[PDB]
Amino acid sequence: LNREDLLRKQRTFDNGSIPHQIHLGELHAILRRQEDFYPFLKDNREKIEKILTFRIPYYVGPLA
DNA sequence: ATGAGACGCTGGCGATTAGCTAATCGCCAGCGTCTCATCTTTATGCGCC
Repeated sequence: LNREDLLRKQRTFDNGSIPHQIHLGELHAILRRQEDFYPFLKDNREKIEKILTFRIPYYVGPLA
């Protein structure tokens, strides 16, 4: 209780510190471990990586 | 050369039967962050028609 880790759930409030890099790492690992079977995700793994990596610049604004 | 005209317990109960806002108060209110830039504006400090 004093160490604040008593029965903590998984989807909690402290996840705001989690960067996107580790999710991208786990994504690349899953893709590389599954690209040896299916051809389409082996072909479009960099597309999915682009989906996760894509961030609209602040100077662009609305994509109207 | 005769055969119509003249019409009731209700009111005062109960007792069904049916139906409706209003006055008082309490509760309780989606919120969390960051980045990035962007401009202002203020406090003080310096100049004479």
